Amino acid sequence: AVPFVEDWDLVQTLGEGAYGEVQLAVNRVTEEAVAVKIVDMENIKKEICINKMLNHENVVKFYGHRREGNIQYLFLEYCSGGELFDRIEPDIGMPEPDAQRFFHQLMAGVVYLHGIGITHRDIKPENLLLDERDNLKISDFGLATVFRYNNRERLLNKMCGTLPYVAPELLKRREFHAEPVDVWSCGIVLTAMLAGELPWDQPSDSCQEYSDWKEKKTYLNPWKKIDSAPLALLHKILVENPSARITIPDIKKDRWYNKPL
Ligand SMILES: Cc1cc2n[nH]c(=O)n2c2ccc(-c3cccc(O)c3)cc12
Repeated sequence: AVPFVEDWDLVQTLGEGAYGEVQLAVNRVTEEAVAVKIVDMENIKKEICINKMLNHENVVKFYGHRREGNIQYLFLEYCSGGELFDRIEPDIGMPEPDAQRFFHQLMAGVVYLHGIGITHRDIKPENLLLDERDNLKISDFGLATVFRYNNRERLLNKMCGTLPYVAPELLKRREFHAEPVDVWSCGIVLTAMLAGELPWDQPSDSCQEYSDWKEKKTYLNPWKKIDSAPLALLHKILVENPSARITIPDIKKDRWYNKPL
């Protein structure tokens, strides 16, 4: 918007994606900050619709949108704590208590989304932002979709996620349940938080690092950097068969999950 840019300074780019970028906008008079996602016409049509459904403390707030020619402008909560990735020291991760707290907040967000029949489909640290009190905020619903209509689930079939975070059934099954896919990527996020590295390029047979995990070689990186209490949870999350994979209600029963640190 031309009138918007007259009163709001587009200060800097917060991030760049495939079909555009997110910018920090600051009102010159009030100094209010908002994030402006600019998309040259990710599924932007469904993104807006899904964003309109969301209302939760661990999801990036959606203020509104408008079209200006062929460009779509989405107005989002500015998360001034930045990205989760920037709390992860490469090859080291972060303190276990910090990882635990973020993971609880991630579960809170995912439980909310799943409760209203929405799957994010691209959970990774780049899409987990932080507010000014370091509260985790799930971000970017460009790949999200509805997997439950009222109380009626449907299987999904789309392989749109970032490969290191994708569940193995996406490489093996034509159709699959939404919830265990998101649970899997949450486990990859937890691994990154605790070890500062991703375990594999992809969870395929042909990927050696995935084979090593399947064969319980937890004396190798990244696993050897992870305490056995949180590793025990990862053992239940990063289960190949999505039908045998831990569900979020059972994650809430895990010893490490509930361990005071
Ligand atoms: C840093 C940041 C703050 C923010 N506040 N509100 C928002 O939508 N964002 C963001 C939205 C997106 C991204 C982004 C984008 C691409 C890659 C990547 O790694 C990060 C960062 C932010």
